Amino acid sequence: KGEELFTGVVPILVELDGDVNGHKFSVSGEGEGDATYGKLTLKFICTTGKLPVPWPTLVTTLVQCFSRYPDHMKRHDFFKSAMPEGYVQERTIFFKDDGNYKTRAEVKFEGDTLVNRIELKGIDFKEDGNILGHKLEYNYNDHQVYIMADKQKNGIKANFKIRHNIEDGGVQLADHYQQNTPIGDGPVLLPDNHYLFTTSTLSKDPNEKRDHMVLLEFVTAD
Repeated sequence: KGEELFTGVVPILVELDGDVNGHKFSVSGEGEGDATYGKLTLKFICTTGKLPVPWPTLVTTLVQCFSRYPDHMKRHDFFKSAMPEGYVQERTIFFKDDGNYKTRAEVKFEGDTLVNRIELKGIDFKEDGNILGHKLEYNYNDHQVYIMADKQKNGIKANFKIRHNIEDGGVQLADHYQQNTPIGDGPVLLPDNHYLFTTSTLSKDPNEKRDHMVLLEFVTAD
């Protein structure tokens, strides 16, 4: 299917153009994903200077087509079946007591690479908030995601919460709203509702002088 394109190790390119309170920036990313394991290995550079926001606020925004699916729900795999043409992923991310992110992204094959391209627009942030002020720990608290089919739009929708640890205590709620629609016209499998479970570990490349983020991840559905 499109699922056939994920049977081996696939390389991933991630490119991000972003603007948060008029602070423009660019993130690029590359690595591999192996869906038989729901494994991702990826490194991100801010290619414009310093990242104007904490890295763990871009993890969600920076590939659910790599989740491992059981054989009994191979077919409820919308993400893989929209390949190679891909899908649009849109989100509104609400940071409690602060501004909000708006993102549009196209995940699609380009040659043999899985490409995730992102427009990120962020407005209304406080300049000494936990975000612009860089007051967030470099670690992640993942959260499951409930995938709901959207028959009208032919894709999926989901709303989940992510909790970011605040330096010195506390938690910064990030309210996620997400809809995906396919880009092609090729009949696409619409899933039954189901969960994506993710585990993310952030680290650093001791040799990398630019502002970066090393990301290892597993995601699996059930």
